[PDB]
Parts: sequence; C-alpha cells; structure tokens
Amino acid sequence: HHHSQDPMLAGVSEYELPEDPKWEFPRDKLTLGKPLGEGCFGQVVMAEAVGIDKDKPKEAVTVAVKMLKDDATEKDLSDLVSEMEMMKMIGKHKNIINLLGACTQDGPLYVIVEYASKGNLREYLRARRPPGMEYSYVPEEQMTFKDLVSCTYQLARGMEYLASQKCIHRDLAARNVLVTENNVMKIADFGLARVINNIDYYKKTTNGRLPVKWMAPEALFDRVYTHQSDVWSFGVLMWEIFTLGGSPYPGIPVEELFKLLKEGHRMDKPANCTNELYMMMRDCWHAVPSQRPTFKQLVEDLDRILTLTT
Ligand SMILES: *CCC(=O)N1CC[C@H](n2nc(C#Cc3cc(OC)cc(OC)c3)c3c(N)ncnc32)C1
Repeated sequence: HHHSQDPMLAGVSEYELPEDPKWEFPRDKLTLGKPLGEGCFGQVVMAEAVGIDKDKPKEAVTVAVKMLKDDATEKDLSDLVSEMEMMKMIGKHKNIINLLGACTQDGPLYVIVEYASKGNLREYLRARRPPGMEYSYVPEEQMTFKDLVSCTYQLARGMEYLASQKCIHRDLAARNVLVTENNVMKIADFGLARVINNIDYYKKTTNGRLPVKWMAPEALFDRVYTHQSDVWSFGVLMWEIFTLGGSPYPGIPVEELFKLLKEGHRMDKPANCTNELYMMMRDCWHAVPSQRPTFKQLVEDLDRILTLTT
C-alpha cells in the first residue's frame, strides 16, 4: 500500500501506452509483494489483485506481475508490450500461464499473469523425488509413474494448443514450466517474439543451464525454429520429467554434444521410463524434422498410456 498503487500523471511518466479496457487492471486494486527469482527478461513479483477473477470479483487473488528494471531500454519496453499483445492473440488454455490483465496507464507497465505456487517443474520434481535419489530438506507429495505420465500428457496438450495458434516456443524446458496449487502444468515464456544479440551456447546462464541441450540440430546450425524443432525440445523435457529434474547430457561439454548428435547418439533411457515412452522420446530426437511426431500425435499417444496405467 505504498507509491506503486499511487497513480502517475501526464508530465512525470516517461512513456504513454494505449489502454484496452477489456485488459486494463486498476493499480489501487494491485498490491506488489515478494519478488519471484532473479534472471530472465525483466522482473517478476508476487502480488494480490482484487477482482482480477470475474468468477469472484470481490475476492483478492495471488498473481505474478512482470515489469521492467529501472535501467531498461526502449527495445525492452517494446519486447514486453509485444509479449503481452501476443498472449491476447494466442488466447487461454489450462496448460499455459495466461494473461489476466495489465496496468498500461498512470505509471510503469505491469503485465499480470496466473501465479504458480509450486514453482518450476525442475524444482517441483526434485523436491518430490523418492528415497534413493539426490534430495535435501513431504512424503504424501512424492511422485508416482502415473503422475509423471499425467505431467507429460498435460504439457503435450499445452504445446498442441500453442502450435494450433501458430505459436513457436523456441525454448521449451522444465525451467520454463510452472506448477499451480492443484498440480496443473502451465508452459511459460511462449509469447516471446524477442530478437537477441550476444548469443553464447558455450557459456552457462545465471543458474548453470545450457539452453543448447534443448535445441534441435536445425535450430543450432541454421537457426530454423518450427513446431518440429519444439517437438525435439519436448523430447528433452520428457527426459527431465522421467529423471525427476535430471540435467540433460550430464557432464558432456558443448563441443562433444554437436559431434555426439551428428554421429546419431541420443540420451539413455531413464530408470522410471518404459520402452514405449523412451521410443516416443527417440522419435522426438529424429535428425530429420519431418520424421518427428506432431503434438496432435503426442497427445493421442500419451492419452492412451494414461488411461492404461490407470
Ligand atoms: C523470470 C524469472 C523466472 O524465471 N522465475 C521462475 C520461477 C519464478 N516465477 N516466474 C514466474 C513467471 C512468469 C511469466 C511472466 C510472463 O509475463 C508476461 C509471461 C509468462 O508466460 C508467457 C510467464 C512465476 C509464476 N507465474 N509463479 C511463480 N513463480 C514464478 C521466477
């Protein structure tokens, strides 16, 4: 209840955006809270939004608010506005992080999206590992095989939707998946139409990730990003899930990786994986993009296995 809720006027604010009343959320009903992790494009913070849910208009809801740093550039603003406008176009699905609203007027740009209490899939899985795997300080919340299949099936449904809405993710991985209070799998950073300079697929990111380990060959060499290149990434995502937060091509330097994939070597079958499920992973990792399965096929396959295990 500080000066984040206090309106900004004409003659102080640095930029003016256009308002869409359908999407606009009033600043005085938004209460900014604890910041959610460092890194990625801009800042994300927890907040309480009163009446953001039209199914409970008098009830305050916990939301995540994406915003710009105080040293952000004209392009950083443009890139955030484009991400917002693309999420409006792509529309809503259960298994993606959804645009709830925006504060575009009377101060800095806030983009309000669904809050996921259980955090990202990697940290969610690692925490819910059984005894016998690397863990550090709930037994009821421990994962079963059915839960790993269910989790995979949900993310396939999500990607089927994004793909049907002409959306190419380009960075599908466990770190860009979030898990809600009711264990719903939601895909994140899917709106990013961002162009990047200063590329380095050898140097590790802030939290030690090498995003090249999720990239399809044609995405690396030719910078060709399609729905089929997303399917390769979904393959590596499947590995992450069935290793319960396993780091792909573990201990393999980036140089060796390119040579390894060229020679036709892929990652080994995880312990918790079935032969049927591993053949799905290996189908995703076909060198030829057109020989990979579509997300429509992955959903139908995973729906079949999920009804069987149950
Ligand atoms: C950006 C820093 C980061 O990666 N975090 C991971 C965990 C934590 N965290 N981030 C989000 C988010 C988000 C988000 C924002 C936008 O802005 C338009 C779009 C989007 O999908 C397209 C996703 C978190 C949420 N929602 N809940 C909990 N932790 C979150 C920081």
